[PDB]
Amino acid sequence: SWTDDLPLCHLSGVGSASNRSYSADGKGTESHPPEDSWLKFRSENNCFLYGVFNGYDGNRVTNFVAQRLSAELLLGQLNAEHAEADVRRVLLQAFDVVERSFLESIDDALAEKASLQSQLPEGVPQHQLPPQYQKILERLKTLEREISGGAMAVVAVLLNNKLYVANVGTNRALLCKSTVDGLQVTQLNVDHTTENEDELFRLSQLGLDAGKIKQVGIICGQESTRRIGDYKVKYGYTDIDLLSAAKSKPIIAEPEIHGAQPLDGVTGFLVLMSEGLYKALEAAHGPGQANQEIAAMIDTEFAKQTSLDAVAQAVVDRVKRIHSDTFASGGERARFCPRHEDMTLLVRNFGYPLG
Repeated sequence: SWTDDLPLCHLSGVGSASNRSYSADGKGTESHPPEDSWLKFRSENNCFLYGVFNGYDGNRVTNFVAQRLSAELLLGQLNAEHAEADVRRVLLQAFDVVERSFLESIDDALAEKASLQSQLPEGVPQHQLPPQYQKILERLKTLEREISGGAMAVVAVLLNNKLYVANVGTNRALLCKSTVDGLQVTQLNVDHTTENEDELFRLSQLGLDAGKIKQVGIICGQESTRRIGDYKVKYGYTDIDLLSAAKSKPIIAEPEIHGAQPLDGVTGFLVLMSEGLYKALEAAHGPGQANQEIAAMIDTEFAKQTSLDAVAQAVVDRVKRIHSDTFASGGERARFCPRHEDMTLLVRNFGYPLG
């Protein structure tokens, strides 16, 4: 890739771990291929790009997004002179192009799929479909993998000490400021879910019954109400009860862009993390505990570790043992930790002391 080619940011570190399901007769785990990803890039005249992505239904979309977002932001589209309004524009455009070009990229395969299904008798067994139809089924399996996938993303750009955050979904960005009273933690973006009132509003404005969706709180295995890709919800929502009423795409790919944070004289760090990381902590420790806890865990590791990568990885490791132990013991919460998802934690340092 042309991504694999240039400047990594030395002021950031990443830690990660793959999804895991704990074995029934406990001693061993199971994992599906990981679907998280990230990026930490520094381009000319000091503008930085960081992102953490959470995919589902394969990792093709998370890679497509990482790759394309880069292409749309690090080849000159940016330069610290633009000022908020412009940078927001550029971010909004980069996300639009990523979504559109992604949908365009699977159009052919979609048509070929329709054409193959047309040749297949419907509602007939995985098996017991004359072997004559097997070559078709296979080709359909191959296309399904090509077209499948969705991804949530949280991206942050650093344009001349001003920090911008673009978010689509439920990954999170936390600004951890070291003061004199301790560490102040503020989540820069908002989780796009049924619990998000503004998202619930948007959804009702489309003709969906907010009441029922708010109650179920999850749309086809995913909580995020904003996602990139996923042909299933972008095109077949009318065919999904919970959304069947939408008069417009209920799940959108538009990013919510946040403020513009000044970083002159601030000391601390930025955290970008995937949904699997915090959902594992809260599954072990309970509702709403994650931001504070993770920031503290990171604070702690900052004193021991010798790299930002070790810092981030130590925290990820800590969260999985907490989760693993919780399941392993059996005191209530165990029922909540039968498995966990991919975890990614990127830390961008802002003068905070490192061991």
